Amino acid sequence: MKEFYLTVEQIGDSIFERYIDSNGRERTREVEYKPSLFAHCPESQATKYFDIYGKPCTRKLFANMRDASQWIKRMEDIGLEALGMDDFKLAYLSDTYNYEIKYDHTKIRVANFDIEVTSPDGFPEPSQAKHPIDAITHYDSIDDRFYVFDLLNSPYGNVEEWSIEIAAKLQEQGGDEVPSEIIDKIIYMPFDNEKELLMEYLNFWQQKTPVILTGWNVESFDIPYVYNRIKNIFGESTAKRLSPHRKTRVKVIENMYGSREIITLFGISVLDYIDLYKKFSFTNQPSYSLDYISEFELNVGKLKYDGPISKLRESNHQRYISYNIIDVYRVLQIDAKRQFINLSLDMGYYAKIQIQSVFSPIKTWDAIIFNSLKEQNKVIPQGRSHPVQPYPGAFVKEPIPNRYKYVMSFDLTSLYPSIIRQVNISPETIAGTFKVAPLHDYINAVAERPSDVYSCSPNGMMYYKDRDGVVPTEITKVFNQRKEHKGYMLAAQRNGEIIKEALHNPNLSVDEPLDVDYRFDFSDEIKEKIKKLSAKSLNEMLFRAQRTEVAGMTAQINRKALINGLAGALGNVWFRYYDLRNATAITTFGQMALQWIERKVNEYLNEVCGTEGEAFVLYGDTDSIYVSADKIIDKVGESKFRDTNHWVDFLDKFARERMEPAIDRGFREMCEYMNNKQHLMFMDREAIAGPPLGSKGIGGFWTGKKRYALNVWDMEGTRYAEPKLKIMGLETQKSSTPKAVQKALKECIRRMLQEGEESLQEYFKEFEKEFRQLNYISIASVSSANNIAKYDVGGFPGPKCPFHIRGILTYNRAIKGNIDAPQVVEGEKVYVLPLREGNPFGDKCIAWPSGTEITDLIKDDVLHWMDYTVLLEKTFIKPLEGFTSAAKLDYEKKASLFDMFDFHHH
Ligand SMILES: Nc1nc2c(ncn2[C@@H]2O[C@H](CO)[C@@H](O)[C@H]2O)c(=O)[nH]1
Repeated sequence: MKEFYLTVEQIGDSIFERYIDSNGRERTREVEYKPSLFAHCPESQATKYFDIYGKPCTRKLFANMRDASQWIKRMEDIGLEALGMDDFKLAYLSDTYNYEIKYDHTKIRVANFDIEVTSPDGFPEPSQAKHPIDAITHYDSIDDRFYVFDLLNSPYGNVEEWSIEIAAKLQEQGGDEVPSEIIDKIIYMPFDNEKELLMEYLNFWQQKTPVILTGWNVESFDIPYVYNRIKNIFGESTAKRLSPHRKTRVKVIENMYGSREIITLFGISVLDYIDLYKKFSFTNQPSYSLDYISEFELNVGKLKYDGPISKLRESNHQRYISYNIIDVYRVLQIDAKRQFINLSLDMGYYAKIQIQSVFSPIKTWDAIIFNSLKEQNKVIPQGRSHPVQPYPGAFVKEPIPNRYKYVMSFDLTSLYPSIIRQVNISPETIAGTFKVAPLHDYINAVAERPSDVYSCSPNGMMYYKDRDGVVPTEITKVFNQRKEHKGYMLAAQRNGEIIKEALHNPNLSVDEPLDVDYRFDFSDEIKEKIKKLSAKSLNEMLFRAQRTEVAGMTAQINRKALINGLAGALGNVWFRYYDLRNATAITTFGQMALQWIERKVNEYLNEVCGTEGEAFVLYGDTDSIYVSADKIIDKVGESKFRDTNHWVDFLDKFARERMEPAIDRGFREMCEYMNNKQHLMFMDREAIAGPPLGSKGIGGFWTGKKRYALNVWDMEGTRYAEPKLKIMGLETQKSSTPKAVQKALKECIRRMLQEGEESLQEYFKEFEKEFRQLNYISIASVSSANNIAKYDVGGFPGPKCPFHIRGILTYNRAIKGNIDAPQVVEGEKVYVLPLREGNPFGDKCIAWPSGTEITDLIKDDVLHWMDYTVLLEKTFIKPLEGFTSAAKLDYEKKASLFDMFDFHHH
């Protein structure tokens, strides 16, 4: 019992919904929905309905949605406000599910799939779909099975069936190491020709139509490709059968380069995992290849193979198919730990939106706010359009490029959401303006107090302190829910430990697992019952506690993305509640908060250390400040510390008992200055960084805004056993930096921070020596092949032609005629190497497709003519020089008067 929806669409005058009924069965209904909208109505009938400003309204109820749209359009032409939920899907969901949705995830068909398409050049265009689909793995969550569709005959090669028994063997028995926990879950179907396979897959899709559809890049490649492929071979009518409502929209997306095609399948919610990860991971990443993220998430990765992916089928079909399966599995494993599908499902059902709408803060919040106001008989405002006007962003301090021995950092809790609550910023809490001074005047508390009666932002805006506001209200709701679910997750952690206690030597009874709520700390009587409990039952309880812990995590990450979504939405001109004044209010208040507390921290540390106008805050970014503790350490005396932990202890205690109290005083004052609704500027200690005691390491350094390294010992009270390097914007991770130089540069930084100049100097000479010995692939830089056609004049480079594009040209010249070498494609990644003067390739560099060897035809000639000197200079030394000059060290020992002497020592 308790129905929930699966997907909803509007097609003309009916709502097409897929849903789970009271019985638990998946059904489909078509509803000729009758929307309601609102007009302002001079209160001649004692009305229940008011807009967010308190103006009375009247309800108009329409025969069909099409009429409703006409009306809006009519109303707007006249100049009148068309109030209410103009997205009827949302209105429908709100009416039909006018309760808190409880959903059973096991009844939701979640498909995870990937395809393979062999093409002579290896990068086949989804819009054109010239090439046969020769492998599909489709995982179904309800069946818990991997359906594998294998093409045996292609124009590009014919192959034997894949072997499940070979797939299961270890690498050294010539196997693929497809895990046992899925080996038995594979249903393998080979096909003699593509038409067979596609027809079977399409029939398969009708029987098991995905509600939620996902995978890696399914939106930009896999879905468009199968759709076009089917359309091409069978016709559009057939391809449309991929939508349960037989409706389809093809959308063309022109990015910063060419274009791309996206297919909307009506009645299906596509949540591409790559986007799901980008949104919910809250971790910046140098690459978003499934291979890299698996590696990051699961400490392993995608299957490995000899040669280009475009040659894998012909050379190793066995691996080809296993690799495809594994790819689908990797996503499942990431989801196993990250839980982004369930998060999307929570959020979707929490807001009452199409599930794919979780990608859109403005859509989600539009819905959340609509439902909230609906329970109060309040009416939402018509959305009017606004110009895209650039307004202030975050404050980033320009740092003095230098080494910084001891650094301590602090950041504000959840800054923009905190500002919204503190100032009381909402479209309807606006109370007026004040004559505004330069921002620096407020930072310095020199400008006059804006208002004695209203809550103010340094941009000139005033807000009511007494009145509520939709934005601040809705946000504080989610804030509390976050605190609440966080609490559950923690209690489920502590309870899990209690159960892990009893598991070390439990009773040999025949009993059952206790029926308890894991979201709450166990009572003493429960703790006692647990001791005298069997291993069978305790293991069931530990599983239960951890399912609850996971639920807590997910629910509170949900609230986190929700909270930050709103903050971002208010800056988005497409948001029903957007207002430039309110967006500037938020960000300008931000900048003041950061520079004000910078001033206070400088004032405090000068007083406390007895120094004149000293710069303690060396850097800040958006919500965090970076404090040089060098003077604090001197004032004590460095030699007074017993070990590294001793000074880290000291800086912690100093942060806790001295700086934070001061910071809080500082922000309380700021709050009074702006006369805000409540004090919510909470800053506390983040990191403590420095060199190990009695080393010659430099601790950290900045080279510029967003470019710095720190040797971190402690993060928010947790002490690391090994110190952790925090590196930012230093090209240690850019795909462009060659793999070996990436490791090398990080080692240079590690030694700088931890060990000092001499260590760095010894490692530099060492790496320089080992350089000419490294695999050529590990030392090539990586670029993107963009606009090759543009700079291709006959066969030679053109005007102002990029270094890497020139390389691609010389490669294609050198492999021309011969049709047996891996070709370079537009919008693909390429390795690049410099060539020495007067080489047979007639240019100073060459480039080939990444993840491939150079073809044998020319490999050794290339390698022989490589310009290591230019290579090491451009990729390694230049970057390093940037670091060393900023830190004021030398990576090569400066000449000495002693150099010429043969000593026994150092
Ligand atoms: N309270 C409220 N109801 C709305 C609004 N927009 C559309 N409606 C619809 O009008 C009806 C109110 O009883 C419901 O069917 C709602 O789905 C709105 O802005 N506020």
